[PDB]
Amino acid sequence: QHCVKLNDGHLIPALGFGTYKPKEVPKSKSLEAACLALDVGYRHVDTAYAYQVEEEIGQAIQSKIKAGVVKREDLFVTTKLWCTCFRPELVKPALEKSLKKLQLDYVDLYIMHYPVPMKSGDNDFPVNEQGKSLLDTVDFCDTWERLEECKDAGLVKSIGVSNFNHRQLERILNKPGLKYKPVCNQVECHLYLNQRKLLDYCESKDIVLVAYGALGTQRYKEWVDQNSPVLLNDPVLCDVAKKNKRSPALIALRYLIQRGIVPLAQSFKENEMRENLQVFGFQLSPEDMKTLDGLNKNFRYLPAEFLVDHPEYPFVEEY
Ligand SMILES: NC(=O)c1ccc[n+]([C@@H]2O[C@H](COP(=O)([O-])OP(=O)(O)OC[C@H]3O[C@@H](n4cnc5c(N)ncnc54)[C@H](O)[C@@H]3O)[C@@H](O)[C@H]2O)c1
Repeated sequence: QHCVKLNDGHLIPALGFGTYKPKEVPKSKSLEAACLALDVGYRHVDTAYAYQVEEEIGQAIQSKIKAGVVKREDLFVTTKLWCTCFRPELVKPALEKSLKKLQLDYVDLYIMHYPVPMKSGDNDFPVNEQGKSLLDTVDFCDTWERLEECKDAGLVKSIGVSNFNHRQLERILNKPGLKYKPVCNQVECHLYLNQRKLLDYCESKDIVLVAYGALGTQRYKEWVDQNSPVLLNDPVLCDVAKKNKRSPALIALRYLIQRGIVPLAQSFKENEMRENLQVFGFQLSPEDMKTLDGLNKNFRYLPAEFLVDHPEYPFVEEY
């Protein structure tokens, strides 16, 4: 398996399958796609409490284990603690809920989805009558301490974070009494937001950057501005793709791979799922990597504007 070593010694497959379910996409479609992904050969599956599909991911995994397609030990399952569950007393029960949905005894990786907490409750996106998000005040170091307890309980193999900036990572890392460092920071990262400064920081601290939106996202309009540029139609990308005899998607993934990043790739289409697994079969030259570095625009498809009115909103800082 093409894997990257985490700072706790665990191995993460270097390409993961994404499972965000758009608002209009039925759960049955998420289930089918996850089943197919396992047949196609994906081993790393990335999901989240807030995606509403852990049950479907759990069904896909157990049905494919029962059929002999895969064994649990062959899979790397990530899920994410949602903002409404950051209060320390809610963390382990939220993980236990997710494990039940997933039909798993443990997950391979459990991460804080953002550094910003939200009002606790069943609603994942609590708002007032004006539609303003109801946020909360909870030190992410206090949430982190409970993730450490989850790991010590054997409910999760590795723990990490998502959508943290370098100051926020520093706060965890420099906290007196810290037990375990985050193994990863999962962030938006792609040719238009190449994260070079955050990447260099993470490398210096032995933290792996896991890239979502690696292909420019599925462009689900609940979260992604419809006027955003279409990464896979970029002219420089398409020229590099033609020169290398690979698809634009494969170039965009390989770019990240060669920088030590673990990209996620989502598709519902079988041949796209199949093609993305080809990313370990070719290499990009230093000249083409230089060309691809030139595409950075500091452009975020997923700015999480619903979290903006909070001092831990992560994306104001330079990196
Ligand atoms: N941690 C976070 O805050 C966070 C937030 C959002 C999503 N995610 C995760 O990131 C995953 C990836 O993000 P995403 O789902 O938005 O999409 P993505 O960037 O992987 O984009 C998927 C799009 O790429 C296209 N595509 C895929 N393979 C292709 C191929 N070989 N050729 C041509 N086109 C191809 C498809 O059209 C698809 O709609 C999610 O599914 C989810 O698991 C994480």
